[PDB]
Amino acid sequence: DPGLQPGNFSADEAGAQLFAQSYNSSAEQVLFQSVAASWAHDTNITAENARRQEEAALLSQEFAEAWGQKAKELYEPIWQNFTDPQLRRIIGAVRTLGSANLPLAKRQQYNALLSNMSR
Ligand SMILES: *[C@@H]1O[C@H](CO[C@@H]2O[C@@H](C)[C@@H](O)[C@@H](O)[C@@H]2O)[C@@H](O[C@@H]2O[C@H](CO)[C@@H](O[C@@H]3O[C@H](CO)[C@@H](O)[C@H](O)[C@@H]3O)[C@H](O)[C@H]2NC(C)=O)[C@H](O)[C@H]1NC(C)=O
Ligand SMILES: *[C@@H]1O[C@H](CO)[C@@H](O)[C@H](O)[C@H]1NC(C)=O
Repeated sequence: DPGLQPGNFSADEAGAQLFAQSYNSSAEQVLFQSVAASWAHDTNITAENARRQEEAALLSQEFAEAWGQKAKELYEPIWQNFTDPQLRRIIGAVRTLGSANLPLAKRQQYNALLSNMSR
């Protein structure tokens, strides 16, 4: 999936600018499909759309996982010094991977814990 895989960037601030300029481009399609699935679950019948919403959430999560992982791997040492609040905040938001940092078994346990809690 081209949306799932980010591009090739450098470690400089201009590379970070290209990074943050492609992030919105991917976010357009992925967030659009996510909001469309949520709308279908909400504005229409709840049946035959819950699995659509679930798969949309899964693909959005994979998008964020890959893009944030690349963000961290490239700009962990230079995340602080950027001399511009906009891209600094963009990199700060993308860097935070949430629960994605956990290994496979730990992440599965965490998600199943959340599901059991809500249920
Ligand atoms: C909570 O979730 C479990 C599944 O477990 C999930 O993964 C774990 C690694 C933890 O992170 C959990 O928090 C996480 O939710 C639901 O599945 C239930 O699991 C049990 C244990 O495996 C199943 O077997 C039971 O085991 C013993 C005997 O071996 C007896 O208690 C029962 O007779 C039963 O066999 C159980 O069938 C299974 N239930 C399902 C699949 O419906 C669990 O329902 C859910 N809620 C609670 C209250 O635990
Ligand atoms: C960017 O770097 C990655 C590092 O694995 C490499 O695989 C990829 O081909 C590079 N992209 C381009 C367009 O050269």
